[PDB]
Amino acid sequence: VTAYEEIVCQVFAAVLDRSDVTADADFFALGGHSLLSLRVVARLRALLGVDVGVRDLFEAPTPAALAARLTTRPAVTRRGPDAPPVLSHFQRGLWLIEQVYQTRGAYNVPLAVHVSDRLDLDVLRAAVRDLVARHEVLRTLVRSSDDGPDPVLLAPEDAAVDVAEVQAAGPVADLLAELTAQPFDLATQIPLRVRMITGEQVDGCVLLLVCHHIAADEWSFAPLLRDLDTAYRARAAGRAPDWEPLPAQYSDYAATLHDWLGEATDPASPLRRQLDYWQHALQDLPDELDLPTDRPRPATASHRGGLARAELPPELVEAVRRLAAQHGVTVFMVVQAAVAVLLHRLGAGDDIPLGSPVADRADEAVHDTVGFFLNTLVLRVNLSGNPTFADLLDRVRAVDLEAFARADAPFDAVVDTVKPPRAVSRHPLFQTMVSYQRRPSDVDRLFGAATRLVEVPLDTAKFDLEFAFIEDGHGGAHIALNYAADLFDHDSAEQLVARLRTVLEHACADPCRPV
Ligand SMILES: *P(=O)(O)OCC(C)(C)[C@@H](O)C(=O)NCCC(=O)NCCS
Repeated sequence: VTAYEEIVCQVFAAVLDRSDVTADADFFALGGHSLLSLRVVARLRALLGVDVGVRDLFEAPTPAALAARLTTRPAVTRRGPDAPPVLSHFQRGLWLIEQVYQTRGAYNVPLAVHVSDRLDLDVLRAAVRDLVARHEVLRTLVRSSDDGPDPVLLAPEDAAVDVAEVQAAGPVADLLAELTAQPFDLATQIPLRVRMITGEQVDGCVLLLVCHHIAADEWSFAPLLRDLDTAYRARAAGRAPDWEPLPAQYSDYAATLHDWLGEATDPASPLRRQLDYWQHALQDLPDELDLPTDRPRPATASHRGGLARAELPPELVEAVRRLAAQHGVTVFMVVQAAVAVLLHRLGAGDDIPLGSPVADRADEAVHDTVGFFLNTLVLRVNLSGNPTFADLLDRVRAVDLEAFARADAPFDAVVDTVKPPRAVSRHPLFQTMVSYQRRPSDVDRLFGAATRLVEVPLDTAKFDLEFAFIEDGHGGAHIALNYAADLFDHDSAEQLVARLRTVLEHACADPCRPV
């Protein structure tokens, strides 16, 4: 759970009166001392509701280390040569949504970088090979058996990488979306595909990485670009990249997680314990919410979608951060509360279940590596009683901290335990997702050129609605709404995401007004 790390950063920043607090900055090196350590502990106890002590801060003086400590489950260890691949339960759920609900390429994740230079295709191909050699998860196939899916780790010399140039014919943003949507056959193809887009209207090139989600979450963007940059620069100079072996492969992480999780039939295992919480917490859940769609739910889901964006003025982004600090919540919690208000005002009622991904990256061996570490949680917020926005923030905090203490039970096991009525055109337990994302910083000079990330207007959709508050890595932010085209017209989606901005604006202006 990254939320613990954000709060520790937030408390460090307020106590130290510093705005340059990063997850690996040492409290005392930043100007902390015993007197201020009392304030850090008191604030953390007040915001997290757990027993925090000076001993924790002394022994774990960085936000990443302290967040891992307050949570902690065994550390991830390398299993060594010829340890067999292990498919994680999170990977299992992704393979399974796609097999069962036939999501086409909706779970492909794009990473697009405009480059001022056209890159060398043969050098790029060599660098992708190095990248795949480094990260086993990028060359692990998934094959169907009659027990479930089996991983198949390809040796680096047997991994056939797919790197190609594509001439742009029309608007590049549409082409990026179409390339992103092409489905993978994970039984025969590695889950990474690379395209360099060139054309008359393109100055330089657009480098597009398409991963299947089974191999990467959005926190993988930073190591992916970092390692690809290193391999490209080395191969352009005629040599193999000079890197240090990974502290762990994804299979090392998966093996540790599964051994800690235990079995569902063991009443003392963390899995059964967290499953029992979720069975209680999701009792009498709505099958779906009463959303203002342009069309009723079809019998068959097409997974077509669009993407509507709402730009946020810098002033509003700071007001949202200020509101979060002032009420002792994360930016995600504010956005979550705002989405709940929006849906509530549109007639969805007082019981609002919102899905949200949660990253399992606290362990230092995987904190900054490539892979899919997201579990999905149902955050059930209640809006009965005419609460103010400040009231709702307290409610959302409590709901989220309870859920975060129980974030290892795989979502597919939660759905199985809760046993909702199933329908191929409705995602179970929730149909609106909310997340916070933050794009990599210092990715403006990759490959020896001038570079910048470009967002991709997805042609697909996973749910009815997916809201994302996305920070761009250099101060800016926008809200992205990935909506199901079966339910919403694009102009309705533009209105919805503008309304979410209005809720946020009203909330910062006066949090004491009633929802
Ligand atoms: P933190 O580790 O920054 O704490 C500093 C301290 C309070 C431990 C230290 O500055 C301090 O005052 N230690 C006590 C010194 C002492 O007991 N001498 C008194 C002679 S009776």
